[PDB]
Amino acid sequence: ELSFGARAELPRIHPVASKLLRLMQKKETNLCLSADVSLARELLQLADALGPSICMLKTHVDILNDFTLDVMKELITLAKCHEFLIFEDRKFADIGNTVKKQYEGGIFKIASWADLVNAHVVPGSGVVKGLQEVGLPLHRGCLLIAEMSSTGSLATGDYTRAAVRMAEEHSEFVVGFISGSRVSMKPEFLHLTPGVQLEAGGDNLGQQYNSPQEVIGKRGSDIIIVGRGIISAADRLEAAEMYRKAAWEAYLSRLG
Amino acid sequence: ELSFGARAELPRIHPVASKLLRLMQKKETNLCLSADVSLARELLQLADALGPSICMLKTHVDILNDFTLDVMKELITLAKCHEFLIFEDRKFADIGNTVKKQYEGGIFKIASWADLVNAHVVPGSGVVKGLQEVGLPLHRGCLLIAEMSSTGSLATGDYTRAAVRMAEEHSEFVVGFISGSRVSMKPEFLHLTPGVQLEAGGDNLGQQYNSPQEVIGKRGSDIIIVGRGIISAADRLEAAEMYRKAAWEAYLSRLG
Ligand SMILES: O=C(O)c1cc(=O)[nH]c(=O)n1[C@@H]1O[C@H](COP(=O)(O)O)[C@@H](O)[C@H]1O
Ligand SMILES: O=c1ccn([C@@H]2O[C@H](COP(=O)(O)O)[C@@H](O)[C@H]2O)c(=O)[nH]1
Repeated sequence: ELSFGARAELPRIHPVASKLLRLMQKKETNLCLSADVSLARELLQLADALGPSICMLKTHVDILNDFTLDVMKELITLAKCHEFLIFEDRKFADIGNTVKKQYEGGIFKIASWADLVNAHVVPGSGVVKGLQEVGLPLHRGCLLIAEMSSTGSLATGDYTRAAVRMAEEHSEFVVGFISGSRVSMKPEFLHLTPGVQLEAGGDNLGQQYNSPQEVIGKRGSDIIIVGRGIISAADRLEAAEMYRKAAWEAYLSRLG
Repeated sequence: ELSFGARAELPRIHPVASKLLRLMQKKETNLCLSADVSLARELLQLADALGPSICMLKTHVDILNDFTLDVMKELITLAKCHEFLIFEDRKFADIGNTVKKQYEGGIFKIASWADLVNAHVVPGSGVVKGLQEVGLPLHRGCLLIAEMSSTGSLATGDYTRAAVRMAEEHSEFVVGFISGSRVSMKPEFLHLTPGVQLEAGGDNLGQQYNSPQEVIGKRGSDIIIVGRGIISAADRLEAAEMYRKAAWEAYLSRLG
């Protein structure tokens, strides 16, 4: 097993993955903030205050009540300042011809500001081919959703294996996975795991939580994605630091 | 086998399904226009000219370069005038807590103007439970994606069966399917089929086409969804009439 810093230098590493792995090592963070807020001002205040603690800020641009492209310019300024990637959790899941337009165009122009997006594999590899025709020229990366945190997820067994094959066949654009665990044996790929809180529990709409120690240390994932465990806390900076220290120590203890 | 008009009266029919089935019977159309355009003016000019020929207009609001809620108000005026439903093909595919926000909020406020939306079943039934919390109070309906038209689709076998079970267990909100065929034996559910053109072929990003006679007549679906077969034609009105007459006669000949 290699450190994040050594994985950043692997021969087959994608440039976006390399940039991420280098800043994870530099800052001692494998925490992705899930910035699940509706106000631009709260998004930007969280990005500024928590920027030093995170490797990545995950957005749902389509729940922002006051989205503008100027908000995303301000988020990029903070991402450059504090050194984190922007990941739009859009979960592209349509035919290739449609997702290319959803990624490049419309109001959001996601490809113009998102370092990373993700896609479901259920439509077949056309979803990746469509995205990559916008994303490759714009030097972007993509994550494939191999496993899901929610109750009743059908992303198991042969489905998860299909996601890994699709990733490993589109390595010029696909840099890793949304997963609950290590699903690829190839160290070039990133594993990002949502459904994370320090305490046992869930929500009322099928979310299930596991701890950073479980998902990073026992299940072998790289990055924790944390929304409400941070966002709903009074002191979101201290909460981010608790999640960062948990995920980072779990990573170190697997390295030996 | 019952006519659309008789299905509109079934005891367990959803009000949105009933409204749709009644206008399908009245207008002799089981054509859904896939209005895959980037300009509001072209969307509205197609909705006005083709409105009499269609039971439904399917949108991808996120590819409209000049989206505003006022555009949606003008589309509703045309939907009411010509009698068709509005279906936003958003393919919700996240945890329940997230999709509720994506459906009600952000800049699109999809639930405010869309009669119908759709969802992938891969996250488990929480996706439906989250949507239905917004959609039930707003008197909306949902379609579940049981089969996909694209090459390499994983929506087959047990996945398709899981989509049908999820629909039949959430019948207060789920009114039917995106599918390539009849997948439910319950006549209360609508089957809408994309990947339709009069000529054999596909696109360069995994889209596969079948004819209206094949999907309505042989595969037993209710509604054809047609994008480029109409939108790329010079005369979109005559193209819509060709598709309407094809789908309607295929339906009649299955009835006897
Ligand atoms: O792609 C995602 O990040 C995602 C995948 C998944 O399997 N589960 C999941 O919860 N998510 C997202 O990650 C976040 C989880 O948020 P919390 O439950 O608040 O920590 C939400 O924004 C979800 O939309
Ligand atoms: O299985 C599916 C589901 C949706 N769709 C959508 O239907 C439309 C098909 O358009 P087309 O006729 O131009 O190929 C397009 O908007 C797709 O996003 C499919 O093509 N297949």
